[PDB]
Amino acid sequence: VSPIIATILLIAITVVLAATLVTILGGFTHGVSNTVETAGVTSHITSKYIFINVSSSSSAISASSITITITGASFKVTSGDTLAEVAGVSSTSSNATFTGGSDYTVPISLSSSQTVAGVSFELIYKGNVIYNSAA
Amino acid sequence: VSPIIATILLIAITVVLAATLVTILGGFTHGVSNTVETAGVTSHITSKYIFINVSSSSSAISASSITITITGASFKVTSGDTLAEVAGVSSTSSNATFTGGSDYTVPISLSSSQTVAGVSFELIYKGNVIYNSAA
Amino acid sequence: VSPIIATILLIAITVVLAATLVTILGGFTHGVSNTVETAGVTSHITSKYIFINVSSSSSAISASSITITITGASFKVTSGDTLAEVAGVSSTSSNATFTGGSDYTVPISLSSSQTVAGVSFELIYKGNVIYNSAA
Amino acid sequence: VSPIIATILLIAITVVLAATLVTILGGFTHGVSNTVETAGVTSHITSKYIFINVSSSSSAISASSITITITGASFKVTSGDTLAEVAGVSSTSSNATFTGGSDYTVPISLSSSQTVAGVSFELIYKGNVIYNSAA
Ligand SMILES: *[C@@H]1O[C@H](CO)[C@H](O)[C@H](O[C@@H]2O[C@H](CO)[C@@H](O[C@@H]3O[C@H](CS(=O)(=O)O)[C@H](O)[C@H](O[C@H]4O[C@H](CO[C@H]5O[C@H](CO)[C@@H](O)[C@H](O)[C@@H]5O)[C@@H](O)[C@H](O[C@H]5O[C@H](CO)[C@@H](O)[C@H](O)[C@@H]5O)[C@@H]4O)[C@H]3O[C@@H]3O[C@H]([C@H](O)CO)[C@H](O)[C@H](O)[C@H]3O)[C@H](O)[C@H]2O)[C@H]1O
Ligand SMILES: *[C@@H]1O[C@H](CO)[C@H](O)[C@H](O[C@@H]2O[C@H](CO)[C@@H](O[C@@H]3O[C@H](CS(=O)(=O)O)[C@H](O)[C@H](O[C@H]4O[C@H](CO[C@H]5O[C@H](CO)[C@@H](O)[C@H](O)[C@@H]5O)[C@@H](O)[C@H](O[C@H]5O[C@H](CO)[C@@H](O)[C@H](O)[C@@H]5O)[C@@H]4O)[C@H]3O[C@@H]3O[C@H]([C@H](O)CO)[C@H](O)[C@H](O)[C@H]3O)[C@H](O)[C@H]2O)[C@H]1O
Ligand SMILES: *[C@@H]1O[C@H](CO)[C@H](O)[C@H](O[C@@H]2O[C@H](CO)[C@@H](O[C@@H]3O[C@H](CS(=O)(=O)O)[C@H](O)[C@H](O[C@H]4O[C@H](CO[C@H]5O[C@H](CO)[C@@H](O)[C@H](O)[C@@H]5O)[C@@H](O)[C@H](O[C@H]5O[C@H](CO)[C@@H](O)[C@H](O)[C@@H]5O)[C@@H]4O)[C@H]3O[C@@H]3O[C@H]([C@H](O)CO)[C@H](O)[C@H](O)[C@H]3O)[C@H](O)[C@H]2O)[C@H]1O
Ligand SMILES: *[C@@H]1O[C@H](CO)[C@H](O)[C@H](O[C@@H]2O[C@H](CO)[C@@H](O[C@@H]3O[C@H](CS(=O)(=O)O)[C@H](O)[C@H](O[C@H]4O[C@H](CO[C@H]5O[C@H](CO)[C@@H](O)[C@H](O)[C@@H]5O)[C@@H](O)[C@H](O[C@H]5O[C@H](CO)[C@@H](O)[C@H](O)[C@@H]5O)[C@@H]4O)[C@H]3O[C@@H]3O[C@H]([C@H](O)CO)[C@H](O)[C@H](O)[C@H]3O)[C@H](O)[C@H]2O)[C@H]1O
Repeated sequence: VSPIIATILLIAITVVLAATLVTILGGFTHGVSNTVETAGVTSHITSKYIFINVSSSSSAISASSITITITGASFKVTSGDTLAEVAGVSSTSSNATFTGGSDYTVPISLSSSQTVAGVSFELIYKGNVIYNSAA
Repeated sequence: VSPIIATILLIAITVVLAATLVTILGGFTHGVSNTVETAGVTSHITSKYIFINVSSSSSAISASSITITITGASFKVTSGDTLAEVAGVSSTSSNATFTGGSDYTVPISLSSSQTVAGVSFELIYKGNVIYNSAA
Repeated sequence: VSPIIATILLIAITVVLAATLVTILGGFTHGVSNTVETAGVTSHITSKYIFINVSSSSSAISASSITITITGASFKVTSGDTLAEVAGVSSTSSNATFTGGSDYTVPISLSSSQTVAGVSFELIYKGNVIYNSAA
Repeated sequence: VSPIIATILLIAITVVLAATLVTILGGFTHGVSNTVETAGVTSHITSKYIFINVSSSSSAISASSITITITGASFKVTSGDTLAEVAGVSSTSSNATFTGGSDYTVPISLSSSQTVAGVSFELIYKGNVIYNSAA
């Protein structure tokens, strides 16, 4: 009798270990994707505007998917921080897509202590910095 | 009579062995998880401040989850040693999340014998070193 | 008596499981081989002929092992689709081996609607495309 | 009586099988180690001498741990075949360690039929070839 019953108990234990292992593996098999992007970007800064002109990019991406951050100044548009939003890009505009041939104008404001030589900005896509004016 | 009674005793013993084995296995089936993280980090050190600028990361993580340690100097903030805490990160601040585009300034103090060339620091997340200024 | 007999039955069952497992593994341990090839190839297309000139290759291979496919035109030789066959390569010919210094001429025919600008072709070896005129 | 006695016999058999298995495993769990080495080496050969100049190495190793073999010629030193030995390296010599900046001169002899164009040699460390003059 007993060697067969002991075998049935060990099969029952084996299934629970396998089910446990499957939940451990689930912590590895997610959140990996191709996030690399690369663009030819040029820029000019003034007391009122930042100009951004794109010459080429690795892929064509929406101007709403790009986040812009700034230091030494402030945006004149206050709703948020996507490139499409601060640049005033309408959905019909040519500049709705970030690719070679797209140009943007961002309006900015300086305090009494701030100066043009102190201003810099960065463009971020999928958590990677794709441009930095102070490089 | 006796061969059946001996069989009943062996079943009773078998259950206690199986119950014992289950408690042995419990020492293996815990504390395994995916703790790997990887970031593009750059840094500059001065007699008053450490600057830390992040360009990309493997995942988006809270600045309170990262621990910072220092040698050759001391922090001007004394409450603890999380990155959010020593850098003075408010909960509304852009720099509340550690990702590309996040920048931090940490204020520090040197003794009469300490010098800038002697200072170094490390960032630790889930018990792994993710950055070391002296690498 | 019975604990020994139960043990003999469990050995008999164990052998059949092991024999079963061996037949499962046989579905993995076949059909893996090094099929990569790479060649410097140049080509010119006309209303009557395709010219193919080889400058180098990763290995020396038989012209009968290479398959050619065409669109926008048709071959003047109708027996099949190996490179040796459609190019009229005799077994004594220098061009029997695909390597640097081997040249081939393939004769072709166009319909009333087909034109030279529409023609393209590919070379295939061991199920991989090694050249494509429209790349 | 008998089901308990049969159980005691099966425990005695189980221990001998486990002890047998332990001796099988001992044939796998030995003789695995990191034996890889890699060096920038340059060499020049003449009718009387081989010159060997080292520019870099993966690790710093003793010149007595390296074995040299030769064809088309013979060594003027006859005691053995370690690099330190045939090159006449004293224990105080700079060239006692194989690293960037170490240079060696090995004296050789040719027969009436042998010629400089026929000579070649190899350096061997832990059973791997680390340099071969005829590569
Ligand atoms: C992506 O693609 C899109 C689409 O192609 C854009 O090209 C985007 O780049 C943006 O382009 C816009 C348009 O040029 C830029 O916005 C302008 O900034 C200029 C200053 S500039 O020096 O001339 O170059 C102007 O301020 C312009 O606005 C005009 O409108 C102002 C407000 O007028 C509005 O309201 C009145 C009622 O009060 C209405 O009657 C009127 O119809 C209009 O709706 C005027 O004040 C302004 O006059 C003066 O402006 C400046 C001083 O600020 C001065 O320098 C000028 O010489 C001029 O004398 C001018 O007439 C801005 O355009 C937007 O206009 C809207 C308005 O709602 C109409 O849509 C807003 O009200 C803002 O005024 C402004 O956003 C933008 O900066 C670029 O990013 C590409 O990136
Ligand atoms: C993450 O994101 C967050 C949010 O964006 C941060 O950006 C963080 O980086 C931190 O930024 C802060 C803010 O800049 C840094 O803190 C400052 O260090 C500077 C020195 S610096 O050379 O100017 O760059 C200043 O010390 C600044 O403080 C100011 O406040 C001091 C104290 O004033 C306070 O108390 C008085 C009453 O005594 C109040 O009236 C006043 O309103 C204020 O509450 C001033 O002494 C100081 O003057 C002088 O300071 C230095 C000398 O130390 C000198 O170099 C300057 O030129 C100036 O003459 C200045 O006015 C610091 O900011 C914090 O201020 C708080 C205060 O409670 C207000 O919140 C503290 O009291 C500390 O003073 C200080 O923490 C910080 O180092 C960065 O980590 C990103 O990582
Ligand atoms: C790999 O290596 C091999 C070996 O080196 C090859 O080099 C291969 O490349 C191939 O080369 C051959 C040989 O050049 C190419 O085939 C020829 O195409 C030309 C046209 S071209 O403009 O001159 O360049 C010719 O058509 C040539 O054929 C000749 O033969 C024709 C038929 O004659 C045969 O039959 C008669 C009986 O009717 C016999 O008397 C005769 O001896 C022969 O057996 C002739 O019609 C032809 O005359 C005219 O041809 C063309 C018009 O089509 C015209 O442009 C010419 O100016 C000329 O006036 C010419 O005399 C082709 O060669 C092959 O010949 C065989 C024949 O059986 C002998 O072997 C076939 O009958 C075909 O005619 C033809 O396949 C080939 O295209 C290349 O792939 C390398 O890749
Ligand atoms: C690692 O690091 C070590 C330490 O730095 C070495 O540098 C090693 O490289 C070796 O260097 C040695 C030293 O240079 C090389 O050995 C020499 O080969 C030269 C030939 S060469 O063309 O000049 O370059 C010499 O043969 C030299 O020997 C001299 O000694 C000979 C023997 O003299 C000995 O015995 C007499 C008694 O008979 C004593 O009086 C004397 O003091 C000495 O002990 C001489 O014959 C020789 O004269 C002529 O030699 C050659 C012809 O063979 C000729 O070309 C010359 O122009 C010269 O006229 C010369 O004076 C070799 O050095 C070693 O000397 C020992 C001796 O015991 C002293 O230690 C041996 O007897 C051998 O003679 C010889 O091994 C070696 O080849 C390099 O590997 C780095 O790899």
